[PDB]
Amino acid sequence: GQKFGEMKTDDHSIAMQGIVGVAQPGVDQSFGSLTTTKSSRAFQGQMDAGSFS
Amino acid sequence: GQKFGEMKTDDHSIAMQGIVGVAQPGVDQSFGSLTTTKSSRAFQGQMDAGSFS
Amino acid sequence: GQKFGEMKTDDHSIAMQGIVGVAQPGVDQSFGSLTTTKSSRAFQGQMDAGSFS
Amino acid sequence: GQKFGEMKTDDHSIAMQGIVGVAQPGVDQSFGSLTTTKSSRAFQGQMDAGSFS
Amino acid sequence: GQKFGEMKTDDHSIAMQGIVGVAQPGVDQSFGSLTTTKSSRAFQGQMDAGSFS
Repeated sequence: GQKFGEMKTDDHSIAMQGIVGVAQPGVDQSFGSLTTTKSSRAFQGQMDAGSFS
Repeated sequence: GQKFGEMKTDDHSIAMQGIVGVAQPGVDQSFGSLTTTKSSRAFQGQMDAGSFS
Repeated sequence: GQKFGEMKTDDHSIAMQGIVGVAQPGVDQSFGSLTTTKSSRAFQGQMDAGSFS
Repeated sequence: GQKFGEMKTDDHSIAMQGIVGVAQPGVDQSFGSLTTTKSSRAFQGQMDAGSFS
Repeated sequence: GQKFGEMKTDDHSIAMQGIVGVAQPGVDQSFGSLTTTKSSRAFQGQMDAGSFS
């Protein structure tokens, strides 16, 4: 499963939490805090190659 | 299952919580808080490759 | 699984936490803190060659 | 697995932590602190030749 | 595995910690501290010939 604490996005910031996959991952994710300001981009988790492109 | 605490979206912000999949995931999700301001975009959960494209 | 503490991105900074792979890794990741300022770019985790290109 | 303490990037600095490989490494990584200022570039971990080029 | 203490890069300095190889090394690395100033370049670890060129 995946757990999210607090994510903050300010001014056109893009943040992604979790896993994007063709298959369903069997792993656990723990997230504390993220702060994004002034149009910043953040990735938390995992990305699959097939999903990526 | 999936649990949502509090998500805040201000000024044309787009936030998605959960899993978008061709199949139904058997995982649990826990979400605390999200704050999005000034048209920011956030993803919480998982995305399937087939669903993605 | 993967654990994230706190990541800070200021002013168009791009930070990626986790593993991007064609396959699902069976490893654990621990992250404390990251601070990125003035459009800086950071990578935390692992990258797969197939995913990379 | 890989463990990250604290990495600081100031003013367009690029820092990479972890291993970029065609294959998934079976090694553990420990990281304390990194400070990069004035557009400096740092590598922590390992790089695979296939991934490199 | 590889362990990193503290590496400092000031003013466009480039520092690399770890091993860049076509194959995955089975050795342990210990790093204390590195300070690079005024655009200095440092290498810590090992480099493979195939990876090098």
